[PDB]
Amino acid sequence: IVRCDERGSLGTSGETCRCKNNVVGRLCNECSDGSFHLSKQNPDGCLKCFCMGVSRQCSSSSWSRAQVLGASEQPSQFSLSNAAGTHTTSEGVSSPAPGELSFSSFHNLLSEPYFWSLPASFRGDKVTSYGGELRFTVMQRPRPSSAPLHRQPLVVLQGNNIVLEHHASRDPSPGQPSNFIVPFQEQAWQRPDGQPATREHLLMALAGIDALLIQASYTQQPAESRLSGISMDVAVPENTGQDSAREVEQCTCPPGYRGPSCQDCDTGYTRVPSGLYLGTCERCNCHGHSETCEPETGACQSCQHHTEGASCEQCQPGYYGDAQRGTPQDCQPCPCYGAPAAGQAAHTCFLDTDGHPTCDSCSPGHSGRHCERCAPGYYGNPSQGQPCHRDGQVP
Repeated sequence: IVRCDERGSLGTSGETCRCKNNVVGRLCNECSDGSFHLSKQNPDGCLKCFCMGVSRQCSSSSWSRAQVLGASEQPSQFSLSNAAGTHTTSEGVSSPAPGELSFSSFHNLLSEPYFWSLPASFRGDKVTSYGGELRFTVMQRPRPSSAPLHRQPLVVLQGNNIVLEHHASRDPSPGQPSNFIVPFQEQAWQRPDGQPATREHLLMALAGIDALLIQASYTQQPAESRLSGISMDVAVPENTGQDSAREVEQCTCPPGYRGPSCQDCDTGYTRVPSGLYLGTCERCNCHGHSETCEPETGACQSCQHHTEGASCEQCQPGYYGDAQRGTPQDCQPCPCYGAPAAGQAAHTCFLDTDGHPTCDSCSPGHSGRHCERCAPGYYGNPSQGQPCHRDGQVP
Protein backbone atom coordinates (compact mmCIF):
# COMPACT_ATOMS: atom_id res chain seq x y z
CA ILE A 1 0.00 0.00 0.00
CA VAL A 2 1.16 3.57 -0.62
CA ARG A 3 0.25 6.28 1.91
CA CYS A 4 -0.78 9.26 -0.19
CA ASP A 5 -0.34 12.68 1.45
CA GLU A 6 -3.62 13.80 3.06
CA ARG A 7 -2.85 17.42 2.23
CA GLY A 8 -2.13 17.18 -1.51
CA SER A 9 -4.06 14.04 -2.63
CA LEU A 10 -7.64 14.05 -3.96
CA GLY A 11 -7.67 10.26 -3.91
CA THR A 12 -5.86 7.00 -4.53
CA SER A 13 -5.95 4.03 -6.92
CA GLY A 14 -4.45 2.15 -3.91
CA GLU A 15 -1.01 2.09 -5.64
CA THR A 16 -1.28 5.55 -7.30
CA CYS A 17 -1.96 8.99 -5.75
CA ARG A 18 -4.19 11.52 -7.49
CA CYS A 19 -3.00 15.05 -6.76
CA LYS A 20 -4.68 18.42 -6.29
CA ASN A 21 -4.18 20.95 -9.05
CA ASN A 22 -0.99 22.59 -7.73
CA VAL A 23 0.63 19.43 -6.28
CA VAL A 24 3.22 17.01 -7.71
CA GLY A 25 5.25 13.99 -6.65
CA ARG A 26 4.59 10.27 -6.18
CA LEU A 27 2.84 10.91 -2.89
CA CYS A 28 1.29 14.28 -3.83
CA ASN A 29 3.42 15.96 -1.15
CA GLU A 30 5.23 18.69 -3.18
CA CYS A 31 4.08 22.05 -4.53
CA SER A 32 4.23 22.50 -8.34
CA ASP A 33 6.30 25.12 -10.15
CA GLY A 34 5.18 28.61 -9.12
CA SER A 35 3.28 27.32 -6.05
CA PHE A 36 3.82 27.19 -2.27
CA HIS A 37 2.33 26.18 1.10
CA LEU A 38 0.79 22.72 0.91
CA SER A 39 -2.33 22.49 3.13
CA LYS A 40 -5.23 20.08 3.50
CA GLN A 41 -7.68 23.00 3.53
CA ASN A 42 -6.65 24.33 0.11
CA PRO A 43 -8.62 22.47 -2.62
CA ASP A 44 -5.66 23.13 -4.94
CA GLY A 45 -3.19 21.90 -2.27
CA CYS A 46 -0.85 24.84 -2.76
CA LEU A 47 -1.24 28.53 -3.41
CA LYS A 48 0.06 30.09 -6.60
CA CYS A 49 2.98 32.49 -6.21
CA PHE A 50 1.81 35.90 -7.47
CA CYS A 51 4.62 38.30 -6.62
CA MET A 52 2.77 41.14 -8.37
CA GLY A 53 3.43 39.47 -11.72
CA VAL A 54 7.24 39.92 -11.66
CA SER A 55 8.26 36.49 -10.32
CA ARG A 56 7.04 32.89 -10.14
CA GLN A 57 9.56 31.92 -7.46
CA CYS A 58 8.29 32.00 -3.85
CA SER A 59 7.80 29.97 -0.69
CA SER A 60 6.06 30.42 2.70
CA SER A 61 7.15 33.50 4.66
CA SER A 62 9.20 32.95 7.77
CA TRP A 63 7.62 36.11 9.27
CA SER A 64 5.71 35.64 12.52
CA ARG A 65 2.04 36.38 13.16
CA ALA A 66 1.10 39.49 15.16
CA GLN A 67 -2.07 41.62 15.54
CA VAL A 68 -2.90 45.29 15.08
CA LEU A 69 -5.33 46.06 17.95
CA GLY A 70 -8.08 48.66 17.97
CA ALA A 71 -7.15 49.56 21.55
CA SER A 72 -3.73 50.80 20.39
CA GLU A 73 -5.27 53.74 18.48
CA GLN A 74 -6.75 56.96 19.95
CA PRO A 75 -10.59 57.22 19.60
CA SER A 76 -10.08 60.44 17.62
CA GLN A 77 -8.44 58.37 14.90
CA PHE A 78 -11.71 56.51 14.15
CA SER A 79 -14.49 57.98 12.04
CA LEU A 80 -17.62 57.11 10.08
CA SER A 81 -17.70 57.14 6.28
CA ASN A 82 -20.09 56.35 3.51
CA ALA A 83 -18.82 53.65 1.11
CA ALA A 84 -17.51 56.21 -1.40
CA GLY A 85 -15.73 58.21 1.32
CA THR A 86 -17.48 61.44 0.16
CA HIS A 87 -19.31 61.89 3.50
CA THR A 88 -17.28 61.41 6.69
CA THR A 89 -17.41 62.60 10.29
CA SER A 90 -15.85 62.01 13.68
CA GLU A 91 -18.52 64.12 15.38
CA GLY A 92 -20.44 61.83 17.75
CA VAL A 93 -17.81 59.09 17.91
CA SER A 94 -16.90 58.30 21.51
CA SER A 95 -15.06 55.58 23.42
CA PRO A 96 -16.84 54.26 26.55
CA ALA A 97 -13.83 52.00 27.23
CA PRO A 98 -10.39 51.09 25.74
CA GLY A 99 -10.64 50.17 22.01
CA GLU A 100 -14.50 50.30 22.30
CA LEU A 101 -16.35 52.83 20.06
CA SER A 102 -19.92 54.13 20.16
CA PHE A 103 -22.05 56.34 17.92
CA SER A 104 -25.66 57.34 18.52
CA SER A 105 -26.19 60.47 16.47
CA PHE A 106 -27.47 59.16 13.12
CA HIS A 107 -29.92 62.10 12.91
CA ASN A 108 -26.95 64.28 11.88
CA LEU A 109 -26.08 62.01 8.91
CA LEU A 110 -27.58 61.48 5.47
CA SER A 111 -29.91 58.63 4.56
CA GLU A 112 -27.28 56.16 3.41
CA PRO A 113 -25.20 53.40 5.04
CA TYR A 114 -22.20 54.36 7.15
CA PHE A 115 -19.08 52.44 8.04
CA TRP A 116 -16.51 52.62 10.74
CA SER A 117 -13.34 53.65 8.92
CA LEU A 118 -10.35 51.93 10.51
CA PRO A 119 -7.34 54.25 11.02
CA ALA A 120 -3.89 54.20 9.39
CA SER A 121 -2.37 51.34 11.39
CA PHE A 122 -4.97 49.05 9.70
CA ARG A 123 -4.22 50.39 6.19
CA GLY A 124 -1.22 50.77 3.88
CA ASP A 125 0.80 47.68 3.02
CA LYS A 126 -1.03 44.71 4.51
CA VAL A 127 -0.05 41.96 2.04
CA THR A 128 1.03 40.05 5.18
CA SER A 129 -2.58 40.01 6.40
CA TYR A 130 -3.34 37.43 3.70
CA GLY A 131 -4.24 34.13 5.34
CA GLY A 132 -5.02 35.85 8.66
CA GLU A 133 -8.27 37.39 9.96
CA LEU A 134 -9.96 40.68 10.78
CA ARG A 135 -11.79 40.14 14.07
CA PHE A 136 -14.26 42.53 15.73
CA THR A 137 -17.45 42.80 17.76
CA VAL A 138 -20.42 44.92 16.69
CA MET A 139 -23.64 45.91 18.40
CA GLN A 140 -26.45 47.85 16.75
CA ARG A 141 -29.96 49.05 17.46
CA PRO A 142 -32.35 50.46 14.87
CA ARG A 143 -34.91 53.13 15.50
CA PRO A 144 -38.49 51.81 16.19
CA SER A 145 -39.67 51.87 12.52
CA SER A 146 -36.38 51.16 10.69
CA ALA A 147 -36.70 49.19 7.46
CA PRO A 148 -34.00 46.47 7.33
CA LEU A 149 -31.40 46.65 4.55
CA HIS A 150 -30.59 43.70 2.33
CA ARG A 151 -27.20 42.34 1.32
CA GLN A 152 -25.13 45.13 2.80
CA PRO A 153 -21.38 44.38 3.10
CA LEU A 154 -20.04 43.82 6.60
CA VAL A 155 -16.55 44.85 5.47
CA VAL A 156 -15.34 46.87 2.49
CA LEU A 157 -11.63 46.77 1.48
CA GLN A 158 -10.48 49.52 -0.91
CA GLY A 159 -6.92 49.58 -2.30
CA ASN A 160 -5.09 50.09 -5.59
CA ASN A 161 -8.33 50.85 -7.46
CA ILE A 162 -9.94 47.62 -6.28
CA VAL A 163 -13.02 47.29 -4.11
CA LEU A 164 -13.86 44.04 -2.35
CA GLU A 165 -16.65 43.22 0.06
CA HIS A 166 -17.25 40.60 2.69
CA HIS A 167 -20.85 39.72 3.60
CA ALA A 168 -21.68 37.98 6.89
CA SER A 169 -23.75 34.81 7.02
CA ARG A 170 -25.90 36.58 9.63
CA ASP A 171 -26.74 40.16 10.48
CA PRO A 172 -26.17 41.18 14.14
CA SER A 173 -29.36 41.04 16.15
CA PRO A 174 -30.66 44.29 17.72
CA GLY A 175 -29.13 45.14 21.05
CA GLN A 176 -26.65 42.31 21.34
CA PRO A 177 -22.94 42.07 20.46
CA SER A 178 -21.88 39.87 17.53
CA ASN A 179 -18.32 38.57 17.10
CA PHE A 180 -17.13 38.43 13.50
CA ILE A 181 -14.08 36.65 12.05
CA VAL A 182 -13.35 37.80 8.53
CA PRO A 183 -10.56 35.82 6.77
CA PHE A 184 -8.25 37.50 4.29
CA GLN A 185 -8.75 34.65 1.84
CA GLU A 186 -10.26 35.23 -1.61
CA GLN A 187 -13.25 32.88 -1.02
CA ALA A 188 -14.55 35.24 1.70
CA TRP A 189 -14.62 38.33 -0.59
CA GLN A 190 -16.47 39.43 -3.71
CA ARG A 191 -16.49 42.35 -6.08
CA PRO A 192 -19.51 44.72 -5.61
CA ASP A 193 -21.32 42.86 -8.43
CA GLY A 194 -21.07 39.63 -6.40
CA GLN A 195 -18.34 38.04 -8.65
CA PRO A 196 -15.74 36.05 -6.58
CA ALA A 197 -12.53 37.81 -5.63
CA THR A 198 -9.27 36.44 -7.04
CA ARG A 199 -6.07 35.92 -4.99
CA GLU A 200 -4.34 38.44 -7.21
CA HIS A 201 -6.99 41.17 -6.64
CA LEU A 202 -7.18 40.60 -2.88
CA LEU A 203 -3.38 40.80 -2.66
CA MET A 204 -3.28 43.95 -4.78
CA ALA A 205 -5.90 45.65 -2.55
CA LEU A 206 -4.16 44.53 0.65
CA ALA A 207 -0.85 45.91 -0.65
CA GLY A 208 -2.19 49.45 -0.64
CA ILE A 209 -5.21 49.73 1.62
CA ASP A 210 -6.84 53.15 1.18
CA ALA A 211 -9.81 52.29 3.38
CA LEU A 212 -10.99 49.40 5.50
CA LEU A 213 -14.65 49.94 6.41
CA ILE A 214 -16.84 48.02 8.85
CA GLN A 215 -20.65 48.35 8.58
CA ALA A 216 -22.02 50.75 11.19
CA SER A 217 -25.64 51.35 9.98
CA TYR A 218 -27.12 47.85 9.27
CA THR A 219 -30.68 49.25 8.96
CA GLN A 220 -32.20 52.12 7.06
CA GLN A 221 -32.69 54.21 10.24
CA PRO A 222 -30.08 53.17 12.83
CA ALA A 223 -30.28 54.43 16.42
CA GLU A 224 -26.99 53.16 17.88
CA SER A 225 -23.79 51.48 16.67
CA ARG A 226 -20.85 50.12 18.66
CA LEU A 227 -17.52 48.57 17.63
CA SER A 228 -15.04 46.76 19.86
CA GLY A 229 -12.38 44.02 20.16
CA ILE A 230 -10.80 44.90 16.81
CA SER A 231 -7.85 42.65 15.84
CA MET A 232 -6.20 42.47 12.45
CA ASP A 233 -3.60 39.78 11.71
CA VAL A 234 -0.34 40.83 10.07
CA ALA A 235 3.16 39.35 9.93
CA VAL A 236 6.45 40.78 11.13
CA PRO A 237 10.11 39.76 10.56
CA GLU A 238 10.67 39.68 14.32
CA ASN A 239 10.01 36.44 16.16
CA THR A 240 6.73 36.85 18.13
CA GLY A 241 6.27 33.26 19.38
CA GLN A 242 3.13 32.96 17.25
CA ASP A 243 2.85 30.70 14.22
CA SER A 244 4.71 31.74 11.09
CA ALA A 245 2.67 33.32 8.35
CA ARG A 246 2.84 30.33 6.00
CA GLU A 247 -0.01 31.62 3.75
CA VAL A 248 2.03 34.75 3.06
CA GLU A 249 4.20 34.44 -0.03
CA GLN A 250 7.87 35.36 0.24
CA CYS A 251 8.91 35.92 -3.36
CA THR A 252 12.35 36.00 -4.91
CA CYS A 253 11.99 39.39 -6.58
CA PRO A 254 13.93 40.63 -9.61
CA PRO A 255 16.24 43.68 -9.34
CA GLY A 256 14.23 46.80 -8.54
CA TYR A 257 11.58 45.17 -6.29
CA ARG A 258 11.22 44.30 -2.61
CA GLY A 259 8.59 43.27 -0.08
CA PRO A 260 7.29 39.69 0.31
CA SER A 261 5.16 39.98 -2.86
CA CYS A 262 7.57 42.25 -4.74
CA GLN A 263 4.92 44.93 -4.15
CA ASP A 264 7.39 47.79 -3.45
CA CYS A 265 10.10 49.44 -5.54
CA ASP A 266 13.52 48.93 -3.96
CA THR A 267 16.16 51.55 -3.12
CA GLY A 268 17.11 53.31 -6.36
CA TYR A 269 13.87 52.38 -8.13
CA THR A 270 10.48 53.99 -8.62
CA ARG A 271 7.04 53.01 -9.91
CA VAL A 272 6.17 53.17 -13.61
CA PRO A 273 2.39 52.82 -14.28
CA SER A 274 3.00 50.26 -17.10
CA GLY A 275 -0.34 48.76 -16.71
CA LEU A 276 -0.17 45.11 -15.48
CA TYR A 277 -0.94 44.69 -11.72
CA LEU A 278 0.81 47.46 -9.74
CA GLY A 279 3.16 48.42 -12.59
CA THR A 280 6.95 48.11 -12.81
CA CYS A 281 9.92 49.57 -10.96
CA GLU A 282 12.58 51.44 -12.97
CA ARG A 283 15.74 53.32 -11.97
CA CYS A 284 15.30 56.76 -10.37
CA ASN A 285 15.76 59.58 -12.93
CA CYS A 286 17.77 62.19 -11.01
CA HIS A 287 20.03 63.53 -13.81
CA GLY A 288 23.02 61.86 -12.09
CA HIS A 289 22.65 63.88 -8.86
CA SER A 290 21.02 61.21 -6.69
CA GLU A 291 20.53 57.46 -6.57
CA THR A 292 17.54 57.57 -4.22
CA CYS A 293 13.95 58.73 -4.78
CA GLU A 294 10.38 58.36 -3.50
CA PRO A 295 9.39 54.80 -4.59
CA GLU A 296 5.84 55.65 -5.69
CA THR A 297 6.16 59.28 -6.97
CA GLY A 298 9.71 59.39 -8.37
CA ALA A 299 10.66 62.56 -6.48
CA CYS A 300 14.44 62.52 -6.03
CA GLN A 301 15.86 62.76 -2.50
CA SER A 302 19.07 64.38 -1.22
CA CYS A 303 20.06 65.86 -4.59
CA GLN A 304 23.85 66.33 -4.67
CA HIS A 305 26.07 68.84 -6.47
CA HIS A 306 24.02 71.87 -5.33
CA THR A 307 20.94 70.76 -7.30
CA GLU A 308 17.25 70.51 -6.37
CA GLY A 309 13.86 69.67 -7.91
CA ALA A 310 11.85 66.46 -8.37
CA SER A 311 14.49 65.13 -10.79
CA CYS A 312 17.38 67.27 -9.46
CA GLU A 313 16.85 69.27 -12.69
CA GLN A 314 17.61 72.74 -11.25
CA CYS A 315 20.58 74.42 -9.61
CA GLN A 316 19.88 75.66 -6.06
CA PRO A 317 19.56 79.39 -5.19
CA GLY A 318 23.08 80.84 -5.16
CA TYR A 319 24.25 78.60 -8.02
CA TYR A 320 23.74 78.44 -11.80
CA GLY A 321 24.18 75.97 -14.67
CA ASP A 322 22.38 73.21 -16.57
CA ALA A 323 21.69 70.55 -13.93
CA GLN A 324 20.26 68.28 -16.64
CA ARG A 325 23.71 67.61 -18.13
CA GLY A 326 24.44 65.15 -15.32
CA THR A 327 27.97 66.02 -14.09
CA PRO A 328 29.01 66.91 -10.49
CA GLN A 329 30.08 70.40 -11.70
CA ASP A 330 26.79 71.31 -13.44
CA CYS A 331 26.05 74.01 -10.86
CA GLN A 332 28.62 76.73 -10.12
CA PRO A 333 28.29 79.41 -7.39
CA CYS A 334 26.96 82.84 -8.39
CA PRO A 335 29.78 85.41 -8.99
CA CYS A 336 27.70 88.35 -7.71
CA TYR A 337 29.26 91.21 -5.73
CA GLY A 338 27.72 93.31 -2.97
CA ALA A 339 24.58 92.91 -0.88
CA PRO A 340 21.37 91.36 -2.32
CA ALA A 341 18.32 93.47 -3.22
CA ALA A 342 15.21 93.47 -0.99
CA GLY A 343 17.54 93.09 2.02
CA GLN A 344 17.63 89.42 1.01
CA ALA A 345 20.32 86.99 2.20
CA ALA A 346 21.68 85.10 -0.84
CA HIS A 347 22.48 86.26 -4.36
CA THR A 348 20.59 84.60 -7.19
CA CYS A 349 21.82 84.28 -10.77
CA PHE A 350 20.95 82.22 -13.85
CA LEU A 351 22.73 80.65 -16.82
CA ASP A 352 22.03 83.17 -19.54
CA THR A 353 21.43 82.11 -23.14
CA ASP A 354 25.07 82.98 -24.06
CA GLY A 355 26.39 80.35 -21.65
CA HIS A 356 27.49 82.88 -19.00
CA PRO A 357 25.93 83.72 -15.59
CA THR A 358 23.74 86.77 -15.04
CA CYS A 359 23.09 88.05 -11.50
CA ASP A 360 19.45 89.05 -11.01
CA SER A 361 19.35 90.24 -7.38
CA CYS A 362 21.93 93.02 -7.53
CA SER A 363 21.42 95.87 -5.07
CA PRO A 364 20.08 99.23 -6.32
CA GLY A 365 23.01 101.30 -7.58
CA HIS A 366 24.82 98.12 -8.70
CA SER A 367 25.06 97.48 -12.48
CA GLY A 368 26.52 94.73 -14.72
CA ARG A 369 26.09 90.94 -14.84
CA HIS A 370 28.18 90.31 -11.71
CA CYS A 371 26.82 93.38 -9.83
CA GLU A 372 30.37 94.67 -10.35
CA ARG A 373 29.91 98.36 -11.19
CA CYS A 374 27.72 101.11 -9.72
CA ALA A 375 24.82 102.69 -11.67
CA PRO A 376 24.74 106.39 -12.83
CA GLY A 377 24.01 108.80 -9.96
CA TYR A 378 25.84 106.25 -7.74
CA TYR A 379 29.49 105.84 -6.69
CA GLY A 380 31.74 103.04 -5.47
CA ASN A 381 33.67 100.07 -6.89
CA PRO A 382 32.23 96.68 -5.75
CA SER A 383 35.17 94.74 -7.21
CA GLN A 384 37.36 96.40 -4.55
CA GLY A 385 35.05 95.89 -1.53
CA GLN A 386 33.56 99.40 -1.78
CA PRO A 387 29.70 99.48 -1.93
CA CYS A 388 27.38 101.77 -3.90
CA HIS A 389 25.91 104.85 -2.21
CA ARG A 390 23.90 107.46 -4.10
CA ASP A 391 25.72 110.63 -5.18
CA GLY A 392 25.19 113.44 -2.65
CA GLN A 393 24.77 111.28 0.48
CA VAL A 394 27.50 110.41 3.01
CA PRO A 395 30.35 109.51 2.52
